[PDB]
Amino acid sequence: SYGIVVDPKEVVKPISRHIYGHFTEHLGRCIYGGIYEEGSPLSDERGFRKDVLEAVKRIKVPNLRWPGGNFVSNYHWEDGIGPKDQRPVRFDLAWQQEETNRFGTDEFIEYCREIGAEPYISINMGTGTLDEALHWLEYCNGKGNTYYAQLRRKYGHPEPYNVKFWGIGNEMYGEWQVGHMTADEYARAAKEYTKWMKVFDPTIKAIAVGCDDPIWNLRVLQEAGDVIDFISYHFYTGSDDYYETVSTVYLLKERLIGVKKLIDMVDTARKRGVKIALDEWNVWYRVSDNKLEEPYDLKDGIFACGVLVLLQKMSDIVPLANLAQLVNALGAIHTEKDGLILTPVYKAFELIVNHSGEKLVKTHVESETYNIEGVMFINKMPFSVENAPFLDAAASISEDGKKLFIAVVNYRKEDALKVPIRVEGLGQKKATVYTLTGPDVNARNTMENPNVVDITSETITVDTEFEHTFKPFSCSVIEVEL
Amino acid sequence: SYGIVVDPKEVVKPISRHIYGHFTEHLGRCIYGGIYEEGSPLSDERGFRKDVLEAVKRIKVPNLRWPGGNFVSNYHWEDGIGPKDQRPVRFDLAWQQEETNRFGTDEFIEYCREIGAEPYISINMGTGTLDEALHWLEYCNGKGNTYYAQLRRKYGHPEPYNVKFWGIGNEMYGEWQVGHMTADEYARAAKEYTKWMKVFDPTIKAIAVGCDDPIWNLRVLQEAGDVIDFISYHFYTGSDDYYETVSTVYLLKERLIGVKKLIDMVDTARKRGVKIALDEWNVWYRVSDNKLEEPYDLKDGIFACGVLVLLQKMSDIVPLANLAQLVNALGAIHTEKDGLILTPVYKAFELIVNHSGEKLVKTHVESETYNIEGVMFINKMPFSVENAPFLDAAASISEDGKKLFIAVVNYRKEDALKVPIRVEGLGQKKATVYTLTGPDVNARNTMENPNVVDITSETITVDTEFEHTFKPFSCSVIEVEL
Ligand SMILES: OC[C@@H]1O[C@@H](O)[C@H](O)[C@H]1O
Ligand SMILES: OC[C@@H]1O[C@@H](O)[C@H](O)[C@H]1O
Ligand SMILES: OC[C@@H]1O[C@@H](O)[C@H](O)[C@H]1O
Ligand SMILES: OC[C@@H]1O[C@@H](O)[C@H](O)[C@H]1O
Ligand SMILES: OC[C@@H]1O[C@@H](O)[C@H](O)[C@H]1O
Ligand SMILES: OC[C@@H]1O[C@@H](O)[C@H](O)[C@H]1O
Ligand SMILES: OC[C@@H]1O[C@@H](O)[C@H](O)[C@H]1O
Ligand SMILES: OC[C@@H]1O[C@@H](O)[C@H](O)[C@H]1O
Repeated sequence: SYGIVVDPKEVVKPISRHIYGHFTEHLGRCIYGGIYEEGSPLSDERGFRKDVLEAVKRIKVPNLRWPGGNFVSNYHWEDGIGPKDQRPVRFDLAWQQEETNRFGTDEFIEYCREIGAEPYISINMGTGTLDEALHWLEYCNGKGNTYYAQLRRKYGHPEPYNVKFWGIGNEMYGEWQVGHMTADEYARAAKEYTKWMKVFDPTIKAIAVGCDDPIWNLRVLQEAGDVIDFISYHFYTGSDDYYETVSTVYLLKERLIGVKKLIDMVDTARKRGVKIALDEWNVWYRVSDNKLEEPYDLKDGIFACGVLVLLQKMSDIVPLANLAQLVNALGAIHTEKDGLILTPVYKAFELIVNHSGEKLVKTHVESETYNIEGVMFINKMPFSVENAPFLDAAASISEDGKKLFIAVVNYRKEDALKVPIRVEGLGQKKATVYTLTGPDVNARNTMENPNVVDITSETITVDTEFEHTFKPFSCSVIEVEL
Repeated sequence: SYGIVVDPKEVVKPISRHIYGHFTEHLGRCIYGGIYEEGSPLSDERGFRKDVLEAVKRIKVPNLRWPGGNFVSNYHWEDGIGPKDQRPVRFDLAWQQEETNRFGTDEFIEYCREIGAEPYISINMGTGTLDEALHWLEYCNGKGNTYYAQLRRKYGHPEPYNVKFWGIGNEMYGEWQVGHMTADEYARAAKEYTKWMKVFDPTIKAIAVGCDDPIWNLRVLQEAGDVIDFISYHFYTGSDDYYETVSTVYLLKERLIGVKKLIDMVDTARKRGVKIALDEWNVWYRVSDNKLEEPYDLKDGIFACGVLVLLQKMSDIVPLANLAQLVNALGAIHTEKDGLILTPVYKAFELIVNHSGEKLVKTHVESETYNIEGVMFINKMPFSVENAPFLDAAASISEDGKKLFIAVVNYRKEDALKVPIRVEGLGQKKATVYTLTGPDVNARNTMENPNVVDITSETITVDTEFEHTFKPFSCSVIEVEL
């Protein structure tokens, strides 16, 4: 009644490297006090916090979304370029604070370069215009002698940045968004901004705004499905109950199959192969203020593992995802003036990113399942999930075919699972199992005790057939040389 | 690379008996000269063709849809009740025929009772009204002293008919439909007809019109998803190419999944468990006139077995389906004045209906798959399907646990397939394998040659593990005791 069968020789499909994306918004101390802190003993001469920088390089960020989020829908990018001392101080409506703009476009790109991530910039469709968006694209990507390409060179960067991912607005349906639009307004505006941006630079990928309103998604696909590359989806979840939290991996799964089906229902979008960008996701239910310093625990980390395993299996449909967010705001990493904490949600990434392959292989899982009705999110909205598994898994192999990674999540709250595993054509080998867990479902790391929740390993012997015992509330990756 | 693993002890879910339903429209010779022929040497005293009756009873019709189809949208049911000699001749706009109304509601119910089928009545939303629908329902189902209940008694039937299935309109989106409606009009009207019909009889099930326009489906679900029980889907397919035909089983599958996901995205409909009625489906690509006498061949037969196997596996989502149509019009059975022909589409049902269980058991199938771009239907619309299997199967057990049915489709056009089969805990035993196929993919039955395409049987030996070889373009059921 539990079991895993893997066939390393049967490659199902690629795993998009961009499922492991991240997001830094100008929110609270995400930027200021987070990744960037001018004159800290802990910061380099660009103002980047070095301890943060090290934590971020460790999770090999493939792409990084900035600057929003609600923030961007009242952000004028030209306020954040040029000599820092000449940049205007603005009041940010999203999160109600003074924004000095000392972190702007050039610093963001320098940050992305430093960490090896592709920049992914959202534009302002709230108080912003088409002209303003085209100017940002011109500044970032122009090769010629246009005013904004020259301005990039003038401020110190002759080579174009070549930003590939552009978000065509953020959450434009929500009445919390500055300049929020009806479905018909937004669908027409997404087509409009995307087509002219692609006229200036045909190489960009355009992510249009999606949500849970199927009519909204359909208007966007209908109107703009001939020019956009992704429709986005945001997913925030969680409650105090362990199972209500982790079970929502499978709520998310059904949501995404839904949006994939709407894409199939619009001919031009289906034929062009428009995909989904899960460009914000996380647990978020405890804290509701202007800083969002959600104290993630292990339960939340298991949720994050479950999603990464899901995305490995579904990346042909959802090739781009972004955890919200990297530092402090809904933060994977939490900083103080004199240190940082790695939350269990960061650990989910540290585990999967470092112990996963580039191709998904055939993985058949047998599992007991459970039904649940709970609440999620800061408003405690009822949901329900049917036949959520207690055990999930994804087997992948490295590009060179030399390594197999069997990622396994045991969602059971109280019982360890003894799981029979078959791997086709595998000899007897020593292998290492890397496990994320901790003493209880509510364990957290603190400055006090930075390592209560961490990745530990043990060596085991594997064969064509073997059993392993997976701890309750844990994610493990079995790593095997082929 | 091909294989079937069955566990008879793991019941996955019920198989709704209503997936084997049928449909007789007042179109061409489906009624007059089809199921019904007054004064024929081949007819009983009710005017029912006795040779047709025998063939229909052989396929154990669980429900029968009537009178349309396009016909019902200009049909006034009161024209079809009372002494036949006084019923008015009407011009049917849908098929351009004089309709004598000599076959009407009372004859239909009597036909249903003869064959043992639940009546499924579609109402007229084209030229009809709410009152007129309510009067039909009251005539059929009233057990009190209302005028129309008394009227049914007056015409000879004191007991109510208890019609359980009501179709709220037919294809009301189509410009071909008399009185066709926009999505908003139909959505509101479906809610209105359904709610008041259910005030008079709350035990009926109501099927609302769906189609391939996702905005249409969603307006119906949003407006009426609190009262309806199914949204209907119609699927017609085929071309002269063998694989282009049979592969559309998996195009159907994806269509159905998409409609299922629309349901999931409408809170009231999802919570209430609204399902799908596939209330018209068949091959239909060669004939385009007002008689629709489509010459089905074996290829179309294998398509139909293929849909039946799919429906056994998805009947919790699609509990009701009706092949269009039973006799002559797109007909499973073809009649002439002096006899009939059982087409291979009829043989599909003769096989599955007689060799299937009421419960679906754990069935895992391994199979090579293919991709195809083809054309379908009378307009030769292009379609594409990804990873269709060459082999598929479903295993079911009888209600009393005594029998196991393994239905297997081999879609391979050219090669037999020796296939390993595992049945958990199965003794070594004798089984009978019933198989449907014929000389070639374009084989048909005729009056001359009525058994070119027929079901054969041979005894075989089965065990916990055995192999069986399946003919190309064939469907078989392995019927095992215990
Ligand atoms: O990530 C926090 C907020 O969540 C979403 O509502 C917004 O896009 C973002 O600003
Ligand atoms: O801010 C998170 C929000 O909760 C949901 O209603 C919004 O659509 C989603 O973006
Ligand atoms: O209450 C709405 C919650 O915010 C969103 O992220 C969740 O998906 C949505 O259901
Ligand atoms: O079955 C023939 C026709 O096909 C569908 O378009 C109509 O509902 C039916 O009258
Ligand atoms: O008449 C069969 C039809 O082909 C499709 O366009 C219609 O919607 C379907 O009912
Ligand atoms: O081209 C219209 C065809 O008629 C319908 O039955 C098929 O689904 C549709 O694609
Ligand atoms: O498999 C054939 C069917 O089983 C029998 O009961 C039916 O009469 C026969 O036609
Ligand atoms: O002829 C096929 C019939 O179907 C089976 O149920 C009957 O026993 C067999 O006679």
